[PDB]
Amino acid sequence: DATRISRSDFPADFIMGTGSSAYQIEGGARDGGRGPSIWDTFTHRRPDMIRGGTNGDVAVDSYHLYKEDVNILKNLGLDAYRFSISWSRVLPGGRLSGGVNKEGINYYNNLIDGLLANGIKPFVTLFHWDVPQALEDEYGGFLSPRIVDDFCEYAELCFWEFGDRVKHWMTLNQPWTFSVHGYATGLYAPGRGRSTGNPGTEPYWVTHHLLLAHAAAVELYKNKFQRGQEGQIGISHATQWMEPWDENSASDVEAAARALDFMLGWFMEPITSGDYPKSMKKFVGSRLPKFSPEQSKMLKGSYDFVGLNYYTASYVTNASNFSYNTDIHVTYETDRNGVPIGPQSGSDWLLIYPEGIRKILVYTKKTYNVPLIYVTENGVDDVKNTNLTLSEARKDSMRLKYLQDHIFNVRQAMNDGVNVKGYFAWSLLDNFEWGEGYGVRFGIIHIDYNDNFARYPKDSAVWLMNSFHK
Amino acid sequence: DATRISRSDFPADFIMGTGSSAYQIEGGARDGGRGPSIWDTFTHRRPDMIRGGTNGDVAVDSYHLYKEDVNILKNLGLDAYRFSISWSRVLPGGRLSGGVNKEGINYYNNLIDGLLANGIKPFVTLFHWDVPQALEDEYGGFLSPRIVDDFCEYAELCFWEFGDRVKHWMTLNQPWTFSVHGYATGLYAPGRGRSTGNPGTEPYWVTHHLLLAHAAAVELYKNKFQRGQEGQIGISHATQWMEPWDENSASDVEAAARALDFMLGWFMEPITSGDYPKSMKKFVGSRLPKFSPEQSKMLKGSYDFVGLNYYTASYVTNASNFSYNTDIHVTYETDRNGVPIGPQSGSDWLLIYPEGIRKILVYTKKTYNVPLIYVTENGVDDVKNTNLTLSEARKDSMRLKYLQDHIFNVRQAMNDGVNVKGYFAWSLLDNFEWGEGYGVRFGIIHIDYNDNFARYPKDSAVWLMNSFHK
Amino acid sequence: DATRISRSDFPADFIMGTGSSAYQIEGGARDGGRGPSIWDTFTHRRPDMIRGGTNGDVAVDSYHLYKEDVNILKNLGLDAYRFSISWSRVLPGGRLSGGVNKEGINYYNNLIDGLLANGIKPFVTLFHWDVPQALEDEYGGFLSPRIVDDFCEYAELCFWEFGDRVKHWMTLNQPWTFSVHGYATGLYAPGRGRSTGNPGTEPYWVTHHLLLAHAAAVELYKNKFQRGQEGQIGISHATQWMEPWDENSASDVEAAARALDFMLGWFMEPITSGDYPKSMKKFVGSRLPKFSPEQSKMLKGSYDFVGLNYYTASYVTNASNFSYNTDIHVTYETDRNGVPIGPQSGSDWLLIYPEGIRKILVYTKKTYNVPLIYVTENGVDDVKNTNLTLSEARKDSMRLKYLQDHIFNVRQAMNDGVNVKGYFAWSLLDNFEWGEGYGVRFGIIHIDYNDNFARYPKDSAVWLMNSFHK
Ligand SMILES: C=C[C@H]1[C@H](O[C@@H]2O[C@H](CO)[C@@H](O)[C@H](O)[C@H]2O)OC=C(C(=O)OC)[C@H]1CC=O
Ligand SMILES: C=C[C@H]1[C@H](O[C@@H]2O[C@H](CO)[C@@H](O)[C@H](O)[C@H]2O)OC=C(C(=O)OC)[C@H]1CC=O
Ligand SMILES: C=C[C@H]1[C@H](O[C@@H]2O[C@H](CO)[C@@H](O)[C@H](O)[C@H]2O)OC=C(C(=O)OC)[C@H]1CC=O
Ligand SMILES: [Cl-]
Ligand SMILES: [Cl-]
Ligand SMILES: [Cl-]
Repeated sequence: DATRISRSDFPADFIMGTGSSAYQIEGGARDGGRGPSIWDTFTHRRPDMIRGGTNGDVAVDSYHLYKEDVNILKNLGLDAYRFSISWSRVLPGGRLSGGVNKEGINYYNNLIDGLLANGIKPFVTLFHWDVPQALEDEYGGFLSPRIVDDFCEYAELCFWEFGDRVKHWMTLNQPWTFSVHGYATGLYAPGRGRSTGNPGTEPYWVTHHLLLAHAAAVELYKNKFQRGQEGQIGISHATQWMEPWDENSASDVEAAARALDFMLGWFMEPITSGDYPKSMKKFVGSRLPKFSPEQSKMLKGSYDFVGLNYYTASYVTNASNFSYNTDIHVTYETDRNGVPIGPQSGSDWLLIYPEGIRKILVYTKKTYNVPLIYVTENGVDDVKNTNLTLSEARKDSMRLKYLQDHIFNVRQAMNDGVNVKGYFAWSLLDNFEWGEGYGVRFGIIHIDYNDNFARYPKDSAVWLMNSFHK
Repeated sequence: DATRISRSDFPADFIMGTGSSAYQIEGGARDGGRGPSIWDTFTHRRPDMIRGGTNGDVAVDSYHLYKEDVNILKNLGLDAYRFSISWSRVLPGGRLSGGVNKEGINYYNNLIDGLLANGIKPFVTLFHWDVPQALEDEYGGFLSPRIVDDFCEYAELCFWEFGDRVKHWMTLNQPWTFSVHGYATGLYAPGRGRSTGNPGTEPYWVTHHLLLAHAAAVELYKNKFQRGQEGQIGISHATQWMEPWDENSASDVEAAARALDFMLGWFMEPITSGDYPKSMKKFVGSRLPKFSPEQSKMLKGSYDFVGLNYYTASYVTNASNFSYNTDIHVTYETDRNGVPIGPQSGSDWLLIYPEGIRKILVYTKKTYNVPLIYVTENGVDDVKNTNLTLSEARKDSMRLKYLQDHIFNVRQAMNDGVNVKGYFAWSLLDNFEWGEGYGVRFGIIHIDYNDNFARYPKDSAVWLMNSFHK
Repeated sequence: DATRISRSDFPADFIMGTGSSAYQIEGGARDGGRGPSIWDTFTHRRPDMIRGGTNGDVAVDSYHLYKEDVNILKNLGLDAYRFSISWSRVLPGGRLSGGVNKEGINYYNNLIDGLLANGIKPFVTLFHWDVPQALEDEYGGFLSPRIVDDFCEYAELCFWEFGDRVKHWMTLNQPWTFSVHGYATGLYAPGRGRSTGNPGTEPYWVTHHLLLAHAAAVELYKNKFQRGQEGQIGISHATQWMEPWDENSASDVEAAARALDFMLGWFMEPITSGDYPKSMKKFVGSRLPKFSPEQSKMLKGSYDFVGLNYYTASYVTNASNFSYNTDIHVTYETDRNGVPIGPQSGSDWLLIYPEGIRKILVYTKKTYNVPLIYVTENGVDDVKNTNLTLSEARKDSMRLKYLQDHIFNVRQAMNDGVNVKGYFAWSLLDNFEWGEGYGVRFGIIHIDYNDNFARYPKDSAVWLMNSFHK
């Protein structure tokens, strides 16, 4: 049973942790010499696109309050903390000739030594959507294949400055979301595809360039750093469990496999076999870029581990100019007869379905044969409500149950044979939630926006410490 | 023509300034030894009563940023600035035995010296609704008449500490509003009037205690300080022009004059002749307290100048257990025959009626025969809109026009023989707006809540500087 | 005689001074939150275009050493100092929504109070080529007419922050050089015209937009600031004396008038009469933009004074796809029979011809009828020589004679009837000289690049103090 799950149900080397990303927590957007990212410009030029018209200029101020975040982490007692570096903080002009920012480097070094002083292992992500405005403006950012070399320079700086203490790297986090909402729906930065954007072509190019940036950085680590620093490198993917609306309709079963193909296979097959998935070549056809054979050779097996981010699940059925959305030829169902696949969380797109994580995990292992997996993101948001006082606000039973059920399911997946090495809840703190602004709370630590972002643990944090301390 | 109005249309001694109140701008609610006010407890225990569930903990942080505000005021170039002292900042327990807070005193001395170093005269208000919670919890704040002595100790403290530099004092600002929304409607702190409250009685006791508090303090200043410090003391009243729905119906001319009595007369009659107005005694009867004759003797003439606050206007006509609102026996109407008395501003209760200020001014001199008047508040809010970028947000055309029109009308009232010595715009900064939270913007200085409350002047400020500098 | 010229040869109100521009002296390119200008990017991306491949990242560090520069200015004893603000220092994203940089504002306030503490009048230039990279990248900077509104926002900030102490403003300095070398020759930033650039069209558009930016800012000052702040506003133009190769050839005489038309008339006629000069309409024809009539009304008489920058002179004769260079249809001669118009300075393009300044001054007064003139730039560079020790290096007799002869000629122009109100030597310090890097020294104060930019006065500085002190 789930409510009894605890650290002793897992192997000794298993790792528990929490996470954040730079733009959602740091603030200090124009402090310590940081240059602007595309999220800075998007939130400031297109405030109508953000709930409340807000931005992450200050966010929850971890730039200044990191000593406090570290204390929280020490009190929480878990093994590891996942965070990302802001590219334009260390390189404000995105490329080397734009200047190297010592002060931004000093910030991450302080954060990292702080965590190590306290027995907390840092897991570091190079990239979480925050493309330096300078590169976006000079050559369209990830639209251009120039992005691959600049990203490499960026990565080499990080390995050089931090790699003596950081032993666990990830190139990208959730590239799917960046591609799709950046270039297909236009809801996220840079906000294209609603020249001006083409949901039919751009997403495929962006993704193509993401994968090459990732493979080049991995080759760079492996050939120039791994032997001296002895770390490991990988990548983190968005996933959603895709379930056949009708378990009988072989048509529905294939729609579900195709949906997986277009979300996770899009990224996973290239680093497994060096190529896009069959179904995408078929349905996308000539709008889908091709890898030179030496590229395929670089991509193939370009990782030491893979992380999966899981939130929700869905029923899939077949569908009946172009765009990524329509190329998939599926339709999404939440109800199987006015019977929802699971209950709503605070967000109407997030339906709670614990077994989804067990299935995605088993599927990933079987389909792609990954030797080593971490769950790098998993969590839920509180029902919105500005009426509660802190004693009420902090009682987050839904999240508490959500975490138990999902962690229990991760344990199942390991019995099923999947080599899962760790699990990170998302997120540490309530923070900036992109298009949703500050209205949506994902943190195990509450934040009081009315009082300098005072931090206070929620019952889930207390529970994680008690059940998983070490 | 209003758009041409400028300093040279006024006598040389005429004073121009802006204003704030402590709880709306300061923040530092628990910093530097401040104790809690009733507004602190209200917003924190009843967040459902505030748009957004927000409070004044940080507000716009003038507590830490007061140097910038002073620099803004120097650039603005007007003669004077009107602010209030937070009672529970200088005396955290409200009464002397609660402790005298040196840091609180030091803050105001720093503020006052900065203003004077820059040639800006301070006009200081002892009280603006922020009753120390300790006095509220010990004896019901302004319900009890103990409040009069405590208020007196508070006042003496301020005169002794600051009276060498501050030469213009006001005991209270907007007491009407405190009484009515505090104890009749129960929308503002302490939030009483559905013991749990009683809109039939408490409002009248509260007003009774407010006036005795004001009179005690004026006797104190006048007997013990005035000769040595040579300052002046006064008080500041809420006003709203009241127009007879039908200029003819001599019964409407009556509903109007009765609406005046119940708003402005309720406070001005006592300091004029020592008693409440007839209309009020008749309709309220025995629920309305009496003044001992020594009290009447103390109240009568208790001021060196009066300040009027004016925002809007209304049509009044006659009406059809007990409650202040029903005791008035009037109904308010916004239009004659589908025509609004004036256009809306960002706020639906605020209709723009420049002529009301001329009228209110003339009425006041005529009915109560005040020899010296200041307009202590007058301003309007922006239309809410989180979609605008700063260069759009700062074009505050409506405010600019509103200021010009009201200032023009004040100038007319002077031609009519009313002796006005100055006018203060409300308010200097966008800030906390009580039940409205941060959603409503009254500042001539824009405030960016996403980025540490960055301040930036609106066109109204630039126009004030250019048209009234000296 | 020239060598005897001194302050007593001039009227009492006459003003003497020195000058610099932001990018040439400040450094601190990425300090205190400054954003990049087009000169940052040009020098860093195209180092081959700068002698030595250097840039102004540190320059002569006046950002950090300004207290020392102020001491020098105090020792030098002249009335005034001319400097420019770095647009992207106060607005790092060029437009308001890119963030207002308090720290950059604080720097100029410190500089300005420093100068005022010492009896030195500040003359301030809004713009000296340093276009914020953000605006160049978003919409092509001065190619787009969007530049006019952003430039206005920028100007309003400056007037608001500094206008209480700065009483003498200039919108642009040397716009000619910016247009021509930015867009016709491509030698300076942004380096176009060698899409990709069109020397035939772009220079004319850039210039057109410069003039509108200037006229809008002047309208802004005059309508919204001048009455409260009581300052004055103007602009500074490049000039070169143009002399008929053959004093007889009426053909040569017209070539000279046409050359003046294309250098100085290009800017001067629009603010005099509201239109470009006749000769340019003729030779440029339909490639020359046109002013709407309300634009002409804005431009006409848009200045309180004009400053002229004079360095050298030339002989002009007639010439025999498109480009600004060829549109002029003149040829430049330095020799009148192997007899050079004047001797070389350290730069082969700079030929010393003192009477040139007297003629340009008289010509400007007669042709355009300007009531009030300042010479805002005038000076010469030392022969390059890295072999001299400081005692030798500082003996700058050529500059000393250059200054005497030119100042003498300014005095002549005033006898000739021109109302000249002041004269500023260029420059205060040796500094970054654009395409020439650090190899070229224009300062009256020597700089030691080998030793933290130690400052040391040259004989010319000593002479100016002695002869013009006050
Ligand atoms: C909405 C954003 C992403 C989400 O991106 C994550 O959202 C979190 C909450 O806003 C963020 O805190 C986090 O940065 C991001 O990984 O990742 C998962 C999604 C999903 O549908 O499940 C598969 C997407 C939501 C779908 O509409
Ligand atoms: C709503 C608050 C007060 C208002 O009180 C002022 O409100 C400002 C805006 O919220 C405040 O910033 C300020 O503290 C206060 O003086 O003063 C005038 C009112 C009126 O009806 O016209 C006479 C009241 C509004 C009536 O419903
Ligand atoms: C070379 C740059 C400009 C020069 O620009 C000035 O050059 C100085 C020396 O490099 C600079 O310090 C200064 O910024 C600038 O005003 O202004 C005058 C020129 C001229 O030919 O005389 C009319 C130009 C030189 C001609 O080739
Ligand atoms: Cl580079
Ligand atoms: Cl006491
Ligand atoms: Cl803007």
